Amino acid sequence: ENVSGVQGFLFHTDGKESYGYRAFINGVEIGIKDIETVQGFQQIIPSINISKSDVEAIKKAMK
Amino acid sequence: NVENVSGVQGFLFHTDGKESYGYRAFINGVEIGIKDIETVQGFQQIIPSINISKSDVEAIKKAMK
Amino acid sequence: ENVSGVQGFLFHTDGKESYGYRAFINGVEIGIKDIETVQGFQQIIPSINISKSDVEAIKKAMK
Amino acid sequence: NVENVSGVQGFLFHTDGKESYGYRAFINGVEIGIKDIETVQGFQQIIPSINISKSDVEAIKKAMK
Amino acid sequence: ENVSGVQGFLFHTDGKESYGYRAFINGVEIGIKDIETVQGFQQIIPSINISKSDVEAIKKAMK
Amino acid sequence: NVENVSGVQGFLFHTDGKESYGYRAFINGVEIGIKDIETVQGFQQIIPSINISKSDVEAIKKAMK
Amino acid sequence: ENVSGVQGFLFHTDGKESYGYRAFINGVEIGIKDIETVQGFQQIIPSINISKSDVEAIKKAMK
Amino acid sequence: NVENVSGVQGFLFHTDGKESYGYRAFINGVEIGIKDIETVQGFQQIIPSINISKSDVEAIKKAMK
Repeated sequence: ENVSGVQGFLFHTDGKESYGYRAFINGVEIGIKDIETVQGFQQIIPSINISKSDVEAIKKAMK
Repeated sequence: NVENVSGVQGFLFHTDGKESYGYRAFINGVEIGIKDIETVQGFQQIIPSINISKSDVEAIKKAMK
Repeated sequence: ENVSGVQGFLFHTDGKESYGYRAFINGVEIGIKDIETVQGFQQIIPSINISKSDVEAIKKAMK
Repeated sequence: NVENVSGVQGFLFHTDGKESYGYRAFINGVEIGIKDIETVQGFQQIIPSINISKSDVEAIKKAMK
Repeated sequence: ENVSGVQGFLFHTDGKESYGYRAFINGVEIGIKDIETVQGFQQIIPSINISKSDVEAIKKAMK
Repeated sequence: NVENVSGVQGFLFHTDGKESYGYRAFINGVEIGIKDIETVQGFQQIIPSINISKSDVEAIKKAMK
Repeated sequence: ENVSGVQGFLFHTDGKESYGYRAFINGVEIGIKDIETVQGFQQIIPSINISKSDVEAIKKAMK
Repeated sequence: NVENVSGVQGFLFHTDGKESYGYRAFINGVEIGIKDIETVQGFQQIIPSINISKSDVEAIKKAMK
C-alpha cells in the first residue's frame, strides 16, 4: 500500500528553456522552488522528463 | 503486480509500419499526441510503450474511452 | 497495480475457419487488423485461444 | 496473490466421475458450456480449472449467482 | 488478485458425528455431496475443521 | 501482504493469565465464543491467534464493533 | 490482504511521565491495561513511540 | 508495495536548510507540528520521512488538502 499518501510525479525538461521542477501531487499541479524538496519527493514519487511543448497536453490528461 | 505510485494509467503507442503517426499516448483515459522524444523517454519510465498499427488506432480509441 | 489502464485479453482460433484476432479491452470487444497491434498488446494483456463456436458464449459473459 | 490483468474471474469445471457433463465455466458470474477443447486450453491460461461432481453443480451455481 | 471469483472456505468436523463437507462460497453456505468436489475446491479455497457445536456461531458471523 | 481467499477477517483470542475465558474470536466483526479445540485449530489455519487479557476484552470489543 | 480485520497501532512514551499503552484500532482510540494484550496486538499491528505532548495532535489527525 | 496495517498515510517533513521549522507531518491529510524527537522516531517506523524546503511547504499543503 502507498503509506505516503502521495500519488503523482515530478516533471522537468532538460531542453533549452527550463520551467524548473513541477509536480502533480494527488491530482494537483504545483511548482517546486528548491532542490531540497525535489530530492525529498524523489524518495517517494517518480521523477520524469516532459518537454515544455508537451506540458500542456499532460496537464489536460491529469485534470 | 506492484504498487503504482505515479497516479498515471495508460501507455505510449507508435507504429513501425508504413505511415508513422509519431508517438501518442493514453494518459488516464485521455488520448494525446507527444511532440518531443524527451517526453517519450520520460513517460517510458512510468507506463508501458507498445506498438499499434495505424489501422488499429481508431478501434483502440473506442475501447480506451 | 495495472499501470497500463487496460484489462482484458486477445483471442483467436487456430481452427479451420479463422476469425482473425479480437480483443476485449476494458469490457469492449474489438477486432484487431494488424499483427503489429497483436504483438503490441501481447506485451500487456494475455492472449488465449477461443474456438469460433464458443465466442458467442464468451461474449455474453463479458457483457 | 498477483494482479489479474485479464478482466476475467471464474473457473472451468468438469467431472471425472460417471456421467460427464463436458467442460463448463463460470466467467464473471455467468455459467456457460464450453464446446471445444481449444477453448478449454485457452481459458486454462487465465483461470483455474477444477473438478466438480455432477451432483454438486446445482449447489455451486446457487453460490456463483 | 483472486482470479477464481470465489471467496470462502470448506469446513468439516473430524468428531464423532460428521456433518459431511460444507462450504461458504461468496457468503452462501452450501453442502458438498461428493469428495471430487471437495478436492476440486481445495485447489482454490482453504479447507478447515469446525466442530459441529461451533457451526451455528460461525454461520451467524458469516451472514 | 498476500491475498485473503477465505472471506474471513478477524482473529482468535484467549488469555494465559488468571481467569481464563476460553477461546473466543472476532469473525467479520462478530464476536463469538469457541466451544471446541478442533475449531480453534481450524481457524488458526486462516486467521491470527493472539493473547488478550480478560481486563482488555471490553475495550477491544468496542473497537471491533 | 489484512486477514486480521485490524488497522492501527499501539503507542506509548518512554518519557518521564508514562501514559501506559494505548492503541488506535480501526479508528477508535482505546487504553490497554495489561502487557499480555500489548504483546498480543504486537503480533498484528505496529507499536510506536509518541511523546505525551504529541498525543493530542495525533488524536486529531486520527479522527 | 506491501500492505499498510497502520491505518496511517502520510509523511514526516523537515528542512536541513536555513530557517528550520522543526519536524512536521501529514497524517491522513492533516498537517501537524511534532514537538518531541521521540515522536519523530516513532512515526519513522511507519511512514516516510522526507526533506521539504521551508519555501515549498505552502505549495505542498495545498496538494495535501
